Amino acid sequence: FRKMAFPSGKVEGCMVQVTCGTTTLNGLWLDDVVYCPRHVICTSEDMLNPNYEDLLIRKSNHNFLVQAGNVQLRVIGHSMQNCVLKLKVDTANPKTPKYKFVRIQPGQTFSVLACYNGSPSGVYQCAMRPNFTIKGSFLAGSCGSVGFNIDYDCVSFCYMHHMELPTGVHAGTDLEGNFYGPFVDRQTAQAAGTDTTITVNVLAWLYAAVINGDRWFLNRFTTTLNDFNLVAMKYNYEPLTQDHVDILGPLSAQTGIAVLDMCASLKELLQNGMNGRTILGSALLEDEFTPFDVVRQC
Amino acid sequence: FRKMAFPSGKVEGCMVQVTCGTTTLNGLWLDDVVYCPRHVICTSEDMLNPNYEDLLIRKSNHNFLVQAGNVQLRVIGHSMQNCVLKLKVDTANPKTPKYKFVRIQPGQTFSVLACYNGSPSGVYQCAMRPNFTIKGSFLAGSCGSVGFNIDYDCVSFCYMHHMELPTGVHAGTDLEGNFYGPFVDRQTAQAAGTDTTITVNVLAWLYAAVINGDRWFLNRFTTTLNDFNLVAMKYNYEPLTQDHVDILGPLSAQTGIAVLDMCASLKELLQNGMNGRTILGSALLEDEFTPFDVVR
Ligand SMILES: O=C(/C=C\c1ccc(O)c(O)c1)O[C@H](Cc1ccc(O)c(O)c1)C(=O)O
Repeated sequence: FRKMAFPSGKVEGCMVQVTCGTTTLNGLWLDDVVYCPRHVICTSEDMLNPNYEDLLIRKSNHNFLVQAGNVQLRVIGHSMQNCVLKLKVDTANPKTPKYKFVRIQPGQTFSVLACYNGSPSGVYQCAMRPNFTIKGSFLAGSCGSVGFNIDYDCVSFCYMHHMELPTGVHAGTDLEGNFYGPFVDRQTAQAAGTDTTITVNVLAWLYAAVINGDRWFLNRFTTTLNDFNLVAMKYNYEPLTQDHVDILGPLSAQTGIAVLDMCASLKELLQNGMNGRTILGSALLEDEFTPFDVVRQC
Repeated sequence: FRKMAFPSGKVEGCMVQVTCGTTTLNGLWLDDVVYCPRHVICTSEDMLNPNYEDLLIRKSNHNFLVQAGNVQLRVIGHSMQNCVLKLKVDTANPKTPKYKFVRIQPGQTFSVLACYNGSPSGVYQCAMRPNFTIKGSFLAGSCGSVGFNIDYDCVSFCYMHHMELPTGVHAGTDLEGNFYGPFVDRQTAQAAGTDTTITVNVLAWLYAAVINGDRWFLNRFTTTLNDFNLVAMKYNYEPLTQDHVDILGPLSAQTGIAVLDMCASLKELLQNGMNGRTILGSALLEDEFTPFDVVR
C-alpha cells in the first residue's frame, strides 16, 4: 500500500523565485499576486527581533526581484497578510489553476512540492503532525514551498514552508499567513512539542489492510471509547473522539468491522506487538493515511 | 530524509486514454505517437492465450479511440514493437517534453504517475525490485501508466505498467515493449520470485545517515566481501558485488568509512535490529535510495 502524492503539474506552473537583497526563496504566483514568506524582507540581523510593519515600510517595489524561469516579473505593489508577503506583479500567471486557500487540521494529509529557488525539485505526501510540524526531507532553500490537495481540478493550497526547527522538522503557515503550531517567524529558541501518533489514521490504515485481505489482527472483542483512550494515553496516541468514529463510519460499514471492534484490534497490537507478523507488508503501524485517503485509493 | 517523487507535470501533459472495443487503458502521447500496452486489443478472454499478430492484423486505425482530455486524436497508423502498441496520430503533442527512453536495472529508482482512463491520479517513487516487479499502488485500470526520471528537464521514460501479479505487485516493460523479468502479457500462473533487499541501496543510505550526523550503528569491525555476502544472504539481502563496492567509493571517501566497514555495521544492524531507534527518519532499513540518489 503505497503512499501517493497528488500530481504536481498544476502547482509547478505557479512556482517562482523571490529575491529581496541577499535572500532568495520560493513564491507562489497566482493570477497577478506572488505569495511568499514575509521573512524574505529580513536580513539575518533583522531576524533577531523584527518589526515587520517597519521593515516593509522601508521597502519599495524595486527591492523585490521576482523571476518565473527566464522572465522577470515586475512588482507593482506589496503588502502583508499575517506572515505572508503579497507582491502584486505586472502579469497574471496564465497557468493559474482553479484554486482555494484552506486551513487543515492536525492529522490531515497533503502533498508538498519541494522547490529550490523557484524550481520544483520533488513531491511527497505529508501529514500535519499533532504537534503542528511536518516531518519533511528538505532541500537547502525550500522556504516558500507549498502544500496542497487536489479535488477535481481544484487545487486547495493548505501550507507554506517557513522554517526548520532544531529537531529537523518543518513549520509553516496556511496561505493566509497564519502559523500552524506555536511558532513565530523569528530567530529565537523554539522547539516542537512532544508528538503523538494520529490514531484515526492508524485505524484507517488497518481498514485498508482488511480491504486488502490482511485480517489476522482482527479479534472477537470490542472496547469502549474511554477504555481505548486510556490505552491511547499510555502509548502516546491521540485521543479518539466520537467525531473520528463517524468519519470511519464508511469503512466500518464497508468491511463489517465496527470502529470500537477495530479499536480492540489496535489496543491488542499496542499491548502485545505483532508476533512477527506484518500488516501491509509492514512491521510498523502507519499513521499518514487519512480515512479519506483510504476510501479514495480503495 | 523522505522519498521524493519527481515533479510529474511534464508527464501529466502526455497522458491520454486509449480505447479499443470495450478495453480502455492509459497511453503516452509523445510527438505524434501514442504508446500503450498491446493488450488494449484484447478482451478478458483473449488474455488466456492471446495471439497478438492475429488480433492486430484485424484492426484498422479507426478501431483505436484516443482521447487527450476533451479532444479525440485521430489515429492514422499503428504498429506493434514487442509488447507495446505505437499509434501514429494526426497531431504532435504540443506538451511533449524533452525525453528519452531508457531501460533500467533492478535496484534503480523512478517515479510512477498512476493514472485511470487517461487522468493522472497520484505519483509515487519506486524501486525496480530484484525480482523485476514494482510494489505499486495500482488503481483498477492503471495499465499504461509510466515510470520516469527527470534530469535537467529531460524525462527518461523507463517503465510502462502492463500486468498485476497475484501477490499484488506489478510487472511491465520498457518503452520499447520489452518486459522487465520473465513476465508475459498473458494471464498465466506467473508469480514474482522471492524478493530480496537491495543491499547497495541500504549501504548508500547508511552513508547518507553518517553524512547527516547519525553514527550510532557504526562499530569497530570490518568484514571480507565474501563473509559479508554469506551473512547478508541469510537475511534475503542481494549479494554485494565489486561493482557495488566501487559505486560506493565516493560516499566512502566523503565519510572516511571504508565500504567493508559499513558492511560490518549492516551485518550488526541485521543481527540486532534498531532497538527502538531510527536512522534517518526511519525505523526500517531503507533500500529505495540509490548511491546516485544519495550524492544528491
Ligand atoms: O484488461 C484486460 C482486457 C480486456 C477486457 C475488456 C473489456 C471487458 O468488458 C473485459 O471483461 C475485459 O484483462 C486483463 C489484462 C490485464 C490488465 C490489467 C492488469 O492489471 C492485468 O494483470 C491484466 C487480464 O485478464 O489479464
